[PDB]
Amino acid sequence: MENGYTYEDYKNTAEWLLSHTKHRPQVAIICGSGLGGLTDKLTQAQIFDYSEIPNFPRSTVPGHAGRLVFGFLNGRACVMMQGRFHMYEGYPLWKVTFPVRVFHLLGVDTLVVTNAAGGLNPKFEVGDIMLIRDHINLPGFSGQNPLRGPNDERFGDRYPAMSDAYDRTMRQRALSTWKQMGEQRELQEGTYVMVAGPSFETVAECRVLQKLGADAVGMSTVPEVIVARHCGLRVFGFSLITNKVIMDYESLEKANHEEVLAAGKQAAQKLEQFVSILMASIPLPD
Amino acid sequence: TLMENGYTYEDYKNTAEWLLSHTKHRPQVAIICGSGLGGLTDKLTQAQIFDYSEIPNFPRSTVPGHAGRLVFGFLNGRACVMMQGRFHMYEGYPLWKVTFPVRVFHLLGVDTLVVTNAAGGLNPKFEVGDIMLIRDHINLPGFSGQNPLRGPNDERFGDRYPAMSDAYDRTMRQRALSTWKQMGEQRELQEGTYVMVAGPSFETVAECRVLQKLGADAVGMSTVPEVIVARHCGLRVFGFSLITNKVIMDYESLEKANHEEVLAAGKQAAQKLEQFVSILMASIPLPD
Amino acid sequence: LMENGYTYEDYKNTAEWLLSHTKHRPQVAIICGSGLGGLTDKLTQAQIFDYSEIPNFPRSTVPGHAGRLVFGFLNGRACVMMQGRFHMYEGYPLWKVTFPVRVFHLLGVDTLVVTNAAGGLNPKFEVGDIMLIRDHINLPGFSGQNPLRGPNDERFGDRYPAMSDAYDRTMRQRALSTWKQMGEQRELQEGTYVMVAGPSFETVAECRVLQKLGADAVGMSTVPEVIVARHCGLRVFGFSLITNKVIMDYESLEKANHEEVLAAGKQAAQKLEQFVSILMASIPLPD
Ligand SMILES: Nc1nc2c(CN3C[C@H](CO)[C@@H](O)C3)c[nH]c2c(=O)[nH]1
Ligand SMILES: Nc1nc2c(CN3C[C@H](CO)[C@@H](O)C3)c[nH]c2c(=O)[nH]1
Ligand SMILES: Nc1nc2c(CN3C[C@H](CO)[C@@H](O)C3)c[nH]c2c(=O)[nH]1
Repeated sequence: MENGYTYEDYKNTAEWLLSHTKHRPQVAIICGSGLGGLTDKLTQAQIFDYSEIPNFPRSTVPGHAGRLVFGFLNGRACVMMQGRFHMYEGYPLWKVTFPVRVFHLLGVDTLVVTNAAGGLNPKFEVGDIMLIRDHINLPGFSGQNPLRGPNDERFGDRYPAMSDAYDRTMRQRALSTWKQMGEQRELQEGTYVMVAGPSFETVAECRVLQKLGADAVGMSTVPEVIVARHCGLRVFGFSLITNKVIMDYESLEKANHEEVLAAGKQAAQKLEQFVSILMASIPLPD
Repeated sequence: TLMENGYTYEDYKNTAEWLLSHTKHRPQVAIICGSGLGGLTDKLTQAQIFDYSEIPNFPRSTVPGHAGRLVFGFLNGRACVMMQGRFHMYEGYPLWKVTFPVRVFHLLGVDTLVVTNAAGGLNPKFEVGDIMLIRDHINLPGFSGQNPLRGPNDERFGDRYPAMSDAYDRTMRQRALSTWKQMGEQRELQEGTYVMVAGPSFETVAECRVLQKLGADAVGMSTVPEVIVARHCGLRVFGFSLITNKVIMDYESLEKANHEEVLAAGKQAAQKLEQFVSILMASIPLPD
Repeated sequence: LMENGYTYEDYKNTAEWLLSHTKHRPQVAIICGSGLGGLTDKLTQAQIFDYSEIPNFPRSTVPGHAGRLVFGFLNGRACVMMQGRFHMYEGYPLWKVTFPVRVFHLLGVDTLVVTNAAGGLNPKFEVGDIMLIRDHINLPGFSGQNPLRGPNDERFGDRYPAMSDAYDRTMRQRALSTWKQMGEQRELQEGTYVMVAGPSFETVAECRVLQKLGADAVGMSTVPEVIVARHCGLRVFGFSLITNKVIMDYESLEKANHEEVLAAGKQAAQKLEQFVSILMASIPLPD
């Protein structure tokens, strides 16, 4: 049917946050599974648990803390979600994407979406960072789009375009800068496909997603990106390739959450250095 | 707990009987007008207008580019009823509301449903302003559960497991093609597969390429549910798309799909749509 | 919050009710597909429960599906058989569709055998073929329709279960090698089952999509049960009866239809019973 939040609910939450912190973020960063350590490098950090914040969705997941952290990252005013919400948990997409519109109302102009993802492109290795050039929204094709229902004109248009969702200039700048990281592995770029989960893919399903032209797969991110673009936010995205999706019947290996968290923790230092360089490539407001 | 149709058989019947007792018109053909195609009701003679708000059990709309009215009349001498303004899944309607009027038309005594829409071109040979005959569809929402027949089957309308391989009437499409060839028009009448996606946001480049790889020639957010319900209750079905824009299929382009361009393409093709709908009426069999 | 309406206690109450109303203690659960209800005929010492008798069990009406649970022995192996499954197209949410699978787990079943009728997408399949399910494509699952959606119950399984090993490798190898004993002209087929919601049959363009995706057979069931089975640690074996060849060209005047599907089931019933008999012998014992 429809979004349960009114415009006033988003506004009340934003105003509450603005009156309880001196921080005025330009960039919002959503931290994915095992990527919560990205909040460690924030200076002058102020923490809000989701339970404190009016209208915020309330449950957990292990690997995802449940807190909003305001601070400076490489001198840039940021707000960071440590713990995102997923459709597989039972949330409708208008709950999943609620914070994105809150960030818009806080005065954020840029959303950085991060996630763990399974590698579908065979040239990707575990520990690679893949810039999200584009996505395939499989749930969206069937009806599961966060904009379903009446459009709120105060956020955006009825029929927003998504062909330019992942900012071209930021990706070019992130690629050219990656020279400064001094890494053996080059920065990957490709298409993220969203599937609902929560179960991992079969071999046949992996091959479907490969045939469709997806380079990495996950269960998040796309709804947030749609809502961000709907309200005019610049969007940058990247995936940590935490595992190679099983694509043959001979293998005895199986995708599993423990391996996903481990890959996150092993890459944590490299992710923090990359997000630092990323802040320098973000245009200022106005 | 059980996901089912909220309308009873009696609700459809009450709406049909209400319409039949408030107009002298007895339509054979129902025509659903797509986005920017509402001007197709202008050529109706002896027109009688009902706003959807007047009609019992009818859904109440909310889209700009879609008026919200049922128009009875004669189109090229043929008794028609026309929907100016359809309902979409992206608006929040369940598919049993979206397709409600199709069963009403069946109960009015309509034997043919003409479905029209605006669509994005996926086939690179299509140009803006082309008319594509719908030979077939790909029902992506249907694969996942979003089918208008979900829930208990009403035997009074049709079977539990209706076939869709013959949904778009073969004879009407052949007649439309042969009649077009006789006109000696330079630009050909196109024919292809329509893929339904829910929307309401437009496709990414990667998504466009998915739909191309799947063998779709045009994409939109409607039509397929109506066609399924029509075929379920035995209606003959004819479909066509106005190609209102070419879907963005590369990352170099600065162009973006947008509603304003879609409406504009509709208005620009008005003359060509009227000539096409004229030939179309001639290709529809009379009742027994 | 979109969640399972059953608590752990509901599953447990249903299992305990069944355990206290039959002396049978099944090791293997078998779900009978459309026109495959005759698989319950070879059960010895049979005890029948109608679904209406059983607490918390879903209730309602499809033709070709009886609506009963049958406990008994099949080739000397303790079985429980569903004659009549539930489908998403009927209006049931997937947590109702898959409810019996968790009940079987709590009865002490360690193996689920899933059977179905399916449309042939692979052109080498003929009507009457048995296709071993090596793998599946869960199209509804991609979009959100997964029976595990909502809070995970740790007492059944993990939050993020793997499905790449869903169809037991050893049982498929044993079923293939044994099929020699059946003495059939047609070899045992093996392939990928794609689930679509239905209830309407595929268009030609849709058939070609499913072929391009690498599916060998198509149906409207089975996959949700398999996911819930694997979530709670059950060994899973699956097969499809190819009841019709899906229409893949516009020249054909033939149309898929339920009557032809039921007829194909009844014609293959004897062969299915002999195959399920050999299948029970290839299932490992408990502990
Ligand atoms: N679908 C999918 N998602 C993921 C993810 C991303 N998320 C990580 C977490 C499971 O560990 C879920 O929220 C999905 C990592 N690897 C994979 C994979 O192989 N497949
Ligand atoms: N999905 C999709 N639909 C359309 C349509 C059809 N409708 C037109 C209207 C948005 O302008 C929606 O109801 C969809 C035209 N062009 C396109 C396109 O490029 N994509
Ligand atoms: N989708 C699909 N399903 C089936 C089935 C399996 N079920 C059989 C029954 C309709 O006859 C539905 O429950 C689906 C047999 N043939 C086909 C087919 O061609 N297509």
